[PDB]
Amino acid sequence: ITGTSTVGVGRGVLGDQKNINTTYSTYYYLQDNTRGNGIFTYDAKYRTTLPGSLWADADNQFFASYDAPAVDAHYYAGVTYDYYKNVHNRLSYDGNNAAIRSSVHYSQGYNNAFWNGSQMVYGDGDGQTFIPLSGGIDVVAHELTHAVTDYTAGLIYQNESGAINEAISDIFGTLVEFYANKNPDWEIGEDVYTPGISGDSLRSMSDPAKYGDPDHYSKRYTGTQDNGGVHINSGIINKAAYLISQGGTHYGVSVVGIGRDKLGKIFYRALTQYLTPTSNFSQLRAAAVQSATDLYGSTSQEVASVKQAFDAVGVK
Ligand SMILES: CC(C)C[C@H](NC(=O)CNP(=O)(O)[C@H](Cc1ccccc1)NC(=O)OCc1ccccc1)C(=O)O
Ligand SMILES: [Ca+2]
Ligand SMILES: [Ca+2]
Ligand SMILES: [Ca+2]
Ligand SMILES: [Ca+2]
Ligand SMILES: [Zn+2]
Repeated sequence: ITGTSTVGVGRGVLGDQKNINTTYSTYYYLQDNTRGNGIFTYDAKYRTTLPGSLWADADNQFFASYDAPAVDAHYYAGVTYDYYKNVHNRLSYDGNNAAIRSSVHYSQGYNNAFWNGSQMVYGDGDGQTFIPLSGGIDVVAHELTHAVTDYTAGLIYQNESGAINEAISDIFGTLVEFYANKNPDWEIGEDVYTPGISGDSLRSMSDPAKYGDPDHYSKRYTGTQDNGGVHINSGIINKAAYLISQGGTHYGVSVVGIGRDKLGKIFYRALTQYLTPTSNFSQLRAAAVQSATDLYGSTSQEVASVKQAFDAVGVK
């Protein structure tokens, strides 16, 4: 909408107060004009028609329970935009400052979130399996990274290319969580999963097998569920990325860690310059090795650690 940029205040899903960029024109809207062509957050009003209505509020204060998922979808989209711009010199998900659109209160008791090719969508959860999923900065950045992938490699969402697609979203979701530096970890979704259970999460990058996901190519899922295991076999690539950053010895293979910033640079370059819609795991290894060669040199530690990490998870 056309209006003047303002700053509201509210509480997120976890009860934390934050300021949010809004727009005033009769109402205060969840429209952040400070980032690209805008960040826009919508109310889907428990239906599945999208996007719903641009979020409007009478007083620019967002402290109601119903407001909390919108506050966090809006704010964490902004943090994710800031990460890609400041760290990778990428302007929004298309590299040309495309408007970022999110809808919250999607359906009733919906235990998921997604990028639909046009916008981000967040369920509220059923209150037992999940609380509203925009409360997780790693989840929000996971979804926005699917959009980045859509405009770059275009990894098909099936089998190995889909598991790379998923792992890319978990990797950059986690790197955004570290960027914001509030309780960062290598787990996915811990802030919104199972409010009745402390210490768990949807997935672990540091130890995927904690939640039954494979951590070695020899243990990959080969059936048809989950689009051929895209959220299962992502564990193999997530573990490799974790090893590249943090190091460790895994199935007897030692990896020298090179840190999160270099992990992000290597995988961002792989995603944007080498991966294609049908890339498989072996091709991802080749893209990551080439990317680290470009950035650090063929004889570099960084290149050696990428090779070790893929060796450790059985990907040649
Ligand atoms: C218990 C759950 C929460 C755990 C897991 N989900 C996630 O970890 C986060 N959602 P997510 O993985 O982001 C989304 C999943 C989806 C797919 C289809 C329909 C609805 C939801 N995919 C997604 O948005 O794909 C984007 C894409 C679009 C086009 C091409 C390629 C990818 C699960 O769904 O099992
Ligand atoms: Ca209000
Ligand atoms: Ca965390
Ligand atoms: Ca996390
Ligand atoms: Ca929990
Ligand atoms: Zn995903």
